[PDB]
Amino acid sequence: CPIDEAIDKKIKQDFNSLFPNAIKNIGLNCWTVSSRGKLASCPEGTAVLSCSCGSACGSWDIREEKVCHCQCARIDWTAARCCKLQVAS
Amino acid sequence: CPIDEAIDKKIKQDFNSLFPNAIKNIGLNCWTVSSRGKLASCPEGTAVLSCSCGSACGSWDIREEKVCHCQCARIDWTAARCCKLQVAS
Amino acid sequence: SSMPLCPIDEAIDKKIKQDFNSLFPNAIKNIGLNCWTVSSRGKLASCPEGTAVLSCSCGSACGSWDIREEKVCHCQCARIDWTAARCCKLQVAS
Repeated sequence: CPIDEAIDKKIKQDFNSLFPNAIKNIGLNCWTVSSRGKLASCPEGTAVLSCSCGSACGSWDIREEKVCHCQCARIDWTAARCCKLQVAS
Repeated sequence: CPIDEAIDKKIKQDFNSLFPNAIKNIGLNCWTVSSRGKLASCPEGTAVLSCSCGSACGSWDIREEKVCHCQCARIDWTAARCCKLQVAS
Repeated sequence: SSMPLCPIDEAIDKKIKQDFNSLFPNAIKNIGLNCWTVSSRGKLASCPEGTAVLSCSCGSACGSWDIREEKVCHCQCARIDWTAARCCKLQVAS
C-alpha cells in the first residue's frame, strides 16, 4: 500500500516535531475576582484554583467548583483565583 | 524533493489551524480533597495548587508536591486543591 | 468530499485530519502542570517569569493575601514570619 503507507509516516513525523513547540506556546491565564462579603465567583470557562479571605481567615471552601466561600464570622471580602488556558503565539 | 514538499506544506497548514482549536478545548479540571487532621493529599496524576485549613489557619505547606500540610497547632481539617488537564470536547 | 475537484489533495487532507484526531489526544496525555513553591522571609514572594501565581500561603496563621502584578504574593497581616507563592506552568512531559 505504498503512498498511503508513506504519507501517514510523514504526518506522524511532522506532528512529532511541531507538537511540543505548540504546547510550550500555551500558558496558564489566571486572574483574581474579589468581592466584599463571603463569596467570590469564577466565570464560566474557568476553574477555581484557590481562595483568599479578609480578616486573616484561612478557612475557605469552593462551592459547585465555581464560588469561593470564606467561612469565618463577619468577613469583609472574599477572593477567588480563576484560571483558563491561553495560546500565547 | 518535490511532491513530499507540497504534502509537507499541507500538513503544516492544517496543523496550524487544528492546534489552537484543540488546545482551547482543554481546561483545568480541579477538585478538593479534604481530611480531618493536618494532612490532605492529591492523587497520582494531579498537581496541588493550593491548600485550605480549619480554625482560620492560613499557614500551610505542600510536601513532596502531593500533600497539603496545615501548620497551626489548632487544625480541625485540611483541604487540598488538586488539578489535572481535561478535554472538554 | 461530495465530488472532490482535487481528489488527491482531499484524500490527503482527510488523512491528515483523521491522523491529527488520534495523534492529538495521545500527545496531550504527555502534558501536565509543573508547580512549585517559592518561599521568602517577609511579606512578599514572587513567581519567576514564564509561570503563573496560583495561591499564596502566609506564616502566623494569616489567610489574607493578594497577588501583585500577577507575579508577587503579598501577605497582608500586620506581622508575617514568611510568605510563599505557588507557581505553575504547563509543561510537556520530557
